[PDB]
Amino acid sequence: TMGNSTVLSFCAFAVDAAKAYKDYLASGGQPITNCVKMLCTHTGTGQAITVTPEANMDQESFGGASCCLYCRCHIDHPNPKGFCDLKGKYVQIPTTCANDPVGFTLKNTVCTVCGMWKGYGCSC
Ligand SMILES: [Cl-]
Ligand SMILES: [Cl-]
Ligand SMILES: [Cl-]
Ligand SMILES: [Zn+2]
Ligand SMILES: [Zn+2]
Repeated sequence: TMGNSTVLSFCAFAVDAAKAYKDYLASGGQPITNCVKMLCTHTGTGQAITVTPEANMDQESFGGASCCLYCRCHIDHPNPKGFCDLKGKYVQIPTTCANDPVGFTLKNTVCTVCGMWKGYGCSC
């Protein structure tokens, strides 16, 4: 199976890093590991991205930058500001997806209404 530095290098130098990691995952590749898991009560709000850990009973909380493909690849973030929504914050990941937090944040979107991940916690 492939190791973290090899996966990250391959994606970092690709012209589309996100597509590289998604295509790697779809081929059965081993997810990036060593994301920073938090110890927390699991009685939090369940919001997706928060100032302190907010996992509910169905989620795990992680340090945000460790779960961000662009931070882990040390590359610019996609947007004219290059701003990262995860760095410095805590991200809640459904526990069924906690084996691949980088893939989860890459693939998913936060509901602008309820603040939870669309398709998972969001009940809108
Ligand atoms: Cl490696
Ligand atoms: Cl450990
Ligand atoms: Cl969720
Ligand atoms: Zn980032
Ligand atoms: Zn919602």
